[PDB]
Amino acid sequence: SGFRKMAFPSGKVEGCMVQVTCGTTTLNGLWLDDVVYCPRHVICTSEDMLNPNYEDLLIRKSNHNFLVQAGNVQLRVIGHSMQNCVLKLKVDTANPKTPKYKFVRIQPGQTFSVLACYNGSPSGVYQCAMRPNFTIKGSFLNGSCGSVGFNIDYDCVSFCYMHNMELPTGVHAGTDLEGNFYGPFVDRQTAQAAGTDTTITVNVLAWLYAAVINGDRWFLNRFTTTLNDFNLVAMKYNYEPLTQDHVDILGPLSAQTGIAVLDMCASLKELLQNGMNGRTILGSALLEDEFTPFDVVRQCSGVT
Amino acid sequence: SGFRKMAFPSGKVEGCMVQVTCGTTTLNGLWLDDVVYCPRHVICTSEDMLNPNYEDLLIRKSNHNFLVQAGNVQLRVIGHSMQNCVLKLKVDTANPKTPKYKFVRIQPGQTFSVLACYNGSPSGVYQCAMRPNFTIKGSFLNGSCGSVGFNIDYDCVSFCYMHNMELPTGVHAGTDLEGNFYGPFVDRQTAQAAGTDTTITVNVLAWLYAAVINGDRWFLNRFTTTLNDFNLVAMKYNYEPLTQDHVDILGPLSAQTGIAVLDMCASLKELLQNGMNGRTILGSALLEDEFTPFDVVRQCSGVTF
Repeated sequence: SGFRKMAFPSGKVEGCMVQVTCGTTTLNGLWLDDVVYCPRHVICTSEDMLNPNYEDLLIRKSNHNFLVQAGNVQLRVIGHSMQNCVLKLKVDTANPKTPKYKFVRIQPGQTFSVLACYNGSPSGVYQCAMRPNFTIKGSFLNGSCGSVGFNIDYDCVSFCYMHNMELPTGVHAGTDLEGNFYGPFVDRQTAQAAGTDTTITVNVLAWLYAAVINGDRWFLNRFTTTLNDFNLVAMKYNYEPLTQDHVDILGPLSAQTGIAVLDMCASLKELLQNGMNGRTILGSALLEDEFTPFDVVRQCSGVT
Repeated sequence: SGFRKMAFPSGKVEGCMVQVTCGTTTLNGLWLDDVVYCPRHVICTSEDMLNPNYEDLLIRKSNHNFLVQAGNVQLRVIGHSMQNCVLKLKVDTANPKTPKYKFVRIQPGQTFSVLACYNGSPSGVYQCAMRPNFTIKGSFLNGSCGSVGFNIDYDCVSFCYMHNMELPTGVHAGTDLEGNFYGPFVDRQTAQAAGTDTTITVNVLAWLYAAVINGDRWFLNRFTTTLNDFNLVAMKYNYEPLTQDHVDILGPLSAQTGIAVLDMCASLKELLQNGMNGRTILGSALLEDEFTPFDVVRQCSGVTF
């Protein structure tokens, strides 16, 4: 028993991380088959970043201007193409450590593991949620750009995130592996509004189920509610509205614990209206929204 | 910027995890050079665990009673020895994925990464603190026994923990890789007192420094305090007493932020006396004690490997 914010084992991703250098600028790349993926702002100086014309900047560059190092091995770049906000560097060698992999665009509310890297070398691994406003609250210092987010389904790595920038607010924005930003962000150093963020309601309910399973039951009340009644309270506290799709996803946790989803909603409603009175749930003094229903099921059934 | 509870990259450890089976019982083993390490209670049935004589139980077993599988490959066991609460199974093949490694006994308050495994297959990775009472608050289901805790210093994996048992209270106890339990625990299914836990004061101060560095500064006061004055408040709130050794370890974070350790102590004192008034520090509504001063420095300076 017990419940922890758990990342996927990072081994399969560690073997794909490389260093990409273009003039002064060094960041991280993802080496899969004979292609290296990295943020296109590798081609920018600190001045360029204020208002870059990426097409014009990339034209000034040739294959030999891209230094790609896999640990101590230097890769030979035989091609370069821009796809949205990512650069695809064709190299002469297939990565022998290429795992079975997919590129996926994740939905807001979904979670993934980040392997934070500097100069193509792994620093650490942690589990993130994509916020409803398409930002992440990561740990990303200078040089962390090109660090990737992923899920693992047995043998298959689903790459969903490549770190691109820190907004002035200190929150993080990135792209899928086709180089399309999550949210309304562009790769230039301007002030950019992230939307109003909201709490991921289905994740909070999943974590309350995790709590009951591990024997934290104090918050279970004598009340029930309707989807409509609950959603009026959700709106007031900046929680995502709960849909029948969400109720359906919580079904297995409902079945295990014998607490109907709407009964757990009534518990959450009372927590929102009355706060927690300085009590804790699974060692947290606030409501946690970075566990999906699938995350709770994985951990509470020991999937490998 | 930003601050997260970060585990070490688990790649070097993943390649060392194997499945060990002895009759009915299956758990995880650590394959380094030509030796597999696992908890000795692999040789026990659920009945044996109530009051096991490990010497007598191990004598009933030979090399061929130990099934060791590395993914899909089966290893040949040519030797078995009991060292404290761990079994060392000598195998005919050196692990070609053996990293540079050390066995270290960690101190209470120190942190490490756990690779939670089932049937010799990695499930997930997370950062733990060894509690002052030598327990850990992990996530460990049936079959997680033999899962290991580690730190990485560039190329070298320091194995410090092997998961052994869940206490009736749902907290976790384990051994070093020489099989010596952390704390007063034994490998039998009895009621065992963990004894009073305390908050790791030096870790809370380190995390307050992490907070200042990342721009959370609301808790900073101009009140100050003495080691003696602070430790009277520490005792009242079940915090470890702060020593000069602890002040010295926080020195670099003090130097970076320009906040003297005793000033940060006065901020912590008011947080303890007055609570946080429903505010958050680095997205937490309570005081976090599972980051060491070295953890904060590593993350706030981007150390790799």
